[PDB]
This record gives sequence, structure tokens and C-alpha cells, in this order.
Amino acid sequence: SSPGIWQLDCTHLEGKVILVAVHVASGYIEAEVIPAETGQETAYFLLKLAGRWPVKTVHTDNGSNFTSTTVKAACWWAGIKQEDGIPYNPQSQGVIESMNKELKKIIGQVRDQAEHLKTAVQMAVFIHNHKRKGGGYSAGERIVDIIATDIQT
Amino acid sequence: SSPGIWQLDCTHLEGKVILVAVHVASGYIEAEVIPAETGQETAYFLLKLAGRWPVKTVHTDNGSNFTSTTVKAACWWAGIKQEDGIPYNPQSQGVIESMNKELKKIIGQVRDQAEHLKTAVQMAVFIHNHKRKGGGYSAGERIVDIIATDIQT
Ligand SMILES: O=C(O)CCc1ccc2c(c1)OCO2
Ligand SMILES: O=C(O)CCc1ccc2c(c1)OCO2
Repeated sequence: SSPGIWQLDCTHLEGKVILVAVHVASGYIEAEVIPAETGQETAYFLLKLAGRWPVKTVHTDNGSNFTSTTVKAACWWAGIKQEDGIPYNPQSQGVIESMNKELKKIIGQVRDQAEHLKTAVQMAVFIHNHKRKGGGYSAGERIVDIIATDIQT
Repeated sequence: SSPGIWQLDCTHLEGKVILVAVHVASGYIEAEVIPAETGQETAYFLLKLAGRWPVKTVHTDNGSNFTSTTVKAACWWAGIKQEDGIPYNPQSQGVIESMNKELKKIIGQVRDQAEHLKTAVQMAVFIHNHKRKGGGYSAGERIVDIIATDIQT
């Protein structure tokens, strides 16, 4: 639940991979399309993410990325504690499956407006992060308020 | 705004283009390497940026991107007001030249640790956003505080 905890989530669409990082406490996401989930892509995506948000802990999405020496190199470089993504509380997993289904639905709703899947995915990141949940807050609002509160201290 | 104002900046290294968005009030940046600055690339980069931060105004980096139909379509889609980037304030310009030189210096300092230019650029984005400047705050801390303060009004 802390401000720096993220979860990696890899889902498939149109024979391609969508890599998602979710900020567990807020539901805020960043996502990319990649031809396939290799250590190198995962490493690069974490590096990008950690340059943009204070990523302290990452729950890796599978044991291959947990093992990967490139992923471990990027976590070391960027000051990130790599953890497994084992859902010791089971509702965690249902939350992810639900987000994957939500995102693919958004992708479907914008698919026409975008020539490449990668554009549709960024439109879906946009809609997802701005959606007011519930005076309800968006995930965008939440992540910023969580990290600002954390900074003060 | 201020909280929502971003400036686009395009700089070259190794025959490649580095596209940068700077959050004016904090100095926080996001950046990408692209083969060349076209409207489509710039459009896609803005869509990614606006799905991640609440981007209200962008000062475009040149009149081609200002004019571009695709850039205008992305700005319309993501709710962004496009403006020219003319240094009405002249110190604005020198501020950017100095960041470009600073990013390039970081790039040179990490270039060895990275096979690809895109990796070195993301390392530089990381070092830039985390640097305390410095009881000194980082650009990452500033942008979060600026937007949190804004959400609480
Ligand atoms: O330092 C903190 O815990 C929060 C500050 C912060 C916010 C965004 C960042 C960042 C640091 O590094 C780059 O993106
Ligand atoms: O809503 C605001 O003014 C700030 C909240 C916020 C923060 C990050 C976001 C976002 C919205 O949408 C994209 O990523």
C-alpha cells in the first residue's frame, strides 16, 4: 500500500504484448506495446517508469522477469527492490484481470480512432488514469496525492 | 495554469533526435529518442505524456509541429491547448539550451553503461528528475507538489 509500490502486468491483444505497470495504491498505470515480453524490454520499461515516478518496489509479473539478469540490472541501476508478484492476498489477481479486461474494452472503444495498436493503448492509459472513480478522485489524482503526502515528511 | 504548462524541446545527438517535454514550473522532464521529428511522433509523444500527467497547455517546439494536423489531432484528443513556444520571456530559451547541454552531459556520463542511445536517454531522464537542487527539492518532488497543491483548490 505504500507510495512506491508498483505491479507489473503483461496482457495480450492482436498477437502483441501490452506491458502495464500499476501503482498499486492508486490504480494509476503506464503501459507500452512490445513485440514480446523479454527481459530487455521489461528492464527498459522499468527504467522509464523509475525516471518518471519514485518507484521503490516492483512486484514482477512472472518468474522469468524476476530471474532475468537484465531486469535485475535495471532494478539495481534505478534503486528498485524487485519482488515476486505472488498474490498472497488472492483478490490482488482478480483486480489485475479486471483491469486487463477494462483496458482491452477501452482499446476496443478507441481502436477505430487509432491506426496503430500502440496509439489505442496510450488512449486507454489516458482514459483509465483520468476516470473519476465513485466528488470521486481519478487514479491520476490519487497517485499524486499519495506521493505528495509521502514527501511531507 | 502553471501546474499544467509543458514545453516541447527537440535536441540531436548521434544523428538521432531526442524529443523532450519539460514541465515548466518544476523542471521535470519526460524524453524519448525518435528517428526524426515528424508530426506523428510528436503527436504520439504528447498523447503518452497527457495520459501520465495533467497536461493543459503545451508550448510547441517549432512551427512545423505547431501546424501539424496530426499534432493538432492529438492535442484535441487529449484536451491540450497547443501554443507556440516563442520565448516571450528570453531567459526561457537559455534555460532550455542549458538543459539540453546538461542532458547531453549525463548522456555522455552513462553512455557506456547502455548498449542503445534510448537507454542512456532514459538514465539521463532519471538522473535529471531525481537530482536535488539542492533542504533542496528534486524536479520530481516539485512537479508532484505543484499538482497536488493544484488538486487541493
Ligand atoms: O522523491 C520522492 O519520493 C517523490 C519525488 C519524485 C516524484 C516523481 C519522480 C521522482 C521523484 O523521480 C523522478 O520521477
Ligand atoms: O487531474 C489533475 O489535475 C491532476 C491529476 C492527474 C495526475 C496524473 C494524471 C492525470 C491526472 O491524468 C493523467 O495522469
